[PDB]
Amino acid sequence: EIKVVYLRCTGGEVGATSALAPKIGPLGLSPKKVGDDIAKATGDWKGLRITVKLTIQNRQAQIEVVPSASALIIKALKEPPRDRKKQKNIKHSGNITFDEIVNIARQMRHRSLARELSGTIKEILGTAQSVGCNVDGRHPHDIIDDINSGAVE
RNA sequence: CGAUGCCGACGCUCAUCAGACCCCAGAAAAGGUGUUGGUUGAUAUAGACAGCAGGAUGGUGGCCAUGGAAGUCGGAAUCC
Repeated sequence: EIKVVYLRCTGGEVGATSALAPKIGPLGLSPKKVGDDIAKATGDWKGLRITVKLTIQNRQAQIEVVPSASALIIKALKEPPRDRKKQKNIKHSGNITFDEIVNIARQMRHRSLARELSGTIKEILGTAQSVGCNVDGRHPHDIIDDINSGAVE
């Protein structure tokens, strides 16, 4: 029996207080083993929370990582990760490559719930300032850059 | 209690605590869709104000965060 469930995991870091026993417990498979398998299957994220889908059968489950738009933005932003102490004001400072935004727009077009590419670049660059970074200037600069100088295929 | 017993003029006020003339014998801040005026800004045939009903969604379960907070506890943010 196919059962699709959503789990917002903390990434490669193993969380102490889990939220796996009420959802997976009555199905049968061990939630500690589920958390260990998700922490092994993430691997390269190591910092962020990802809404991973799990397709559970009668025998065992399968893990499918679904990256969000903000998840891809903070994945593209490469900072050194810190410890469990988590020092305050860890808000992101840097510069996002525009080709990375093009790649995220192509992946969101492959997921295919949007307008065509001109809309996807605008909405992902609008989520970029909600993440809190800028491509050599903020969103009103890229609004001016979109006018008569677009780079849409 | 002498004198409006003016064919007086115009408005305001209803008080289930009305009000009625310097000192002086009583009243405040805060309120009222009670009613009478004034100041300013709106929208209305590109169809307003009430009135009876339908949607109120995607990027996203946004990033710091907390045992947990997925728009509906805080603070930065607050765009397509």
